[PDB]
Amino acid sequence: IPGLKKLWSETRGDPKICVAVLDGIVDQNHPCFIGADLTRLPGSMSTHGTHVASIIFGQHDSPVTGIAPQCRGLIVPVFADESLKLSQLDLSRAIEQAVNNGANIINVSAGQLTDAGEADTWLEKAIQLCQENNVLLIAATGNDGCECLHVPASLPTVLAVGAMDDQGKPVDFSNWGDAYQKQGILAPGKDILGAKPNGGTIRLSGTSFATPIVSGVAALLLSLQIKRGEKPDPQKVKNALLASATPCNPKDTDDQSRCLMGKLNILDAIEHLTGET
Repeated sequence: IPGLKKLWSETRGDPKICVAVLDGIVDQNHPCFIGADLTRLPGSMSTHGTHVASIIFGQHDSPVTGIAPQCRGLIVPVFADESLKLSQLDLSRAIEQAVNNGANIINVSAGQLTDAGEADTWLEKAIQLCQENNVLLIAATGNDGCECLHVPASLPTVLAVGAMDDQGKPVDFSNWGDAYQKQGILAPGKDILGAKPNGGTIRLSGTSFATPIVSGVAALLLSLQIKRGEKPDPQKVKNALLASATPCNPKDTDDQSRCLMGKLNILDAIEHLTGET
C-alpha cells in the first residue's frame, strides 16, 4: 500500500484517537493485541470480528501488522457468531454507544442489503448523531457483486468502502451503485492478513477487510493532525480521503463506475488534509 510506510514514520496512532469496531466478539487474548489499548463495551468468539479488529490494532512485531496500533480501541459487538445478520435497531444502539464513549471513527464491516438504500429511522438518527458530534462512520459497501446498496454504507455522510486487488483493480464481488459513487473509495480487500480466534492468522477477502484499512488510515490521519498541533477533524478526514482517491483508467475495469470515487491514496490524502507533500 503506497504511502503507508511514510505515514507510519510520522505516526502509528495516538491514544487520544478512538476507533470503535462494531462487529462480533473479538478474541482479546490473541498475541496481536499484546500492548493494544482495547475495551469491550457491555466461547462466543468471532473470526470475522477478531480478523477485522486485528487489521486496525495488530501490534507491530506481532503476527499482524495493524494500520493504527497505538490508537485507542472500543469493541462494541453487534452480532452473535456464525450468522452475520444485523438488526438495524441494534446497530443504531451500538453506534449511539460508540459515540457516547468518545469514538472518533466508527468501523462497520457489515451492512444489510436494501431495495434502494432506505433505512430504519433509528439508524438514520444514529448517523445524525455522528454528524452532530463529528464522528466518522466508515462502512463496507457489501459483497453481492451487483449494483446494490447496503446500510449504513449508502447513507449520507457515511464513508463507504469497496474492495480492490493488488493491481488496483476492482473485484467482482464488491457492490457498486450511485450512492457509492458519491461517497465510496476502493481499499485493498483481497487476501488481507488478520488474526484468527485462538491464535493463528488467516488471509481473507471481502469489503469487510477493506473497510478496516480505511478506518486505520483515517485514524492515522487524525493522529497526524494532533502531531501538527491541528484539531483532529474526522469530517475533514473523510473529504480528504474522498478528494484524494485516484480514478481508475480503462486498463483497470470495463465499467469505470465499479471504482466508485476511486482508489485509496494515502500520500494525496495527507496533501489534501494538511499542507504537506
